[PDB]
Amino acid sequence: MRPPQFTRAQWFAIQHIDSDSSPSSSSRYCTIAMRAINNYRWRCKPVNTFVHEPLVDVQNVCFQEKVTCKNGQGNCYRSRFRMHITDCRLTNGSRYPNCRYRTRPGRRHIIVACENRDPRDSPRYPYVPVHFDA
Repeated sequence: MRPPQFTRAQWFAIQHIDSDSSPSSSSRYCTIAMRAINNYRWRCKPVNTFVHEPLVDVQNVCFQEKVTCKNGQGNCYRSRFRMHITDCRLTNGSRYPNCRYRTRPGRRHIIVACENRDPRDSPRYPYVPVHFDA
């Protein structure tokens, strides 16, 4: 479950947006970056993708190509361009609290679900990404 102290949009950003990643080129990137997420979990998160673009560019996907969501609900959007991503996958022998990851850099179009901000979210961004399509 999402920690209730974070909104949907906040938890999306915490788990999936890293705009100030410079060690993303490191093979240790995922093991380092996953710690803040796993601190809110009781088992190591198996798989997680980060998008390495400025926040405004990730948010602007919500104004791009609208597509049906995998769940058939809500409003989903595909990025116009491929974005820098990292796929993080837990290594087979990992067991909480020792969560080690393989880092797989890549570039892909992202698909996000967007919705109106929560009252607890900044009013500077009225319509925001809350989930990846899958």
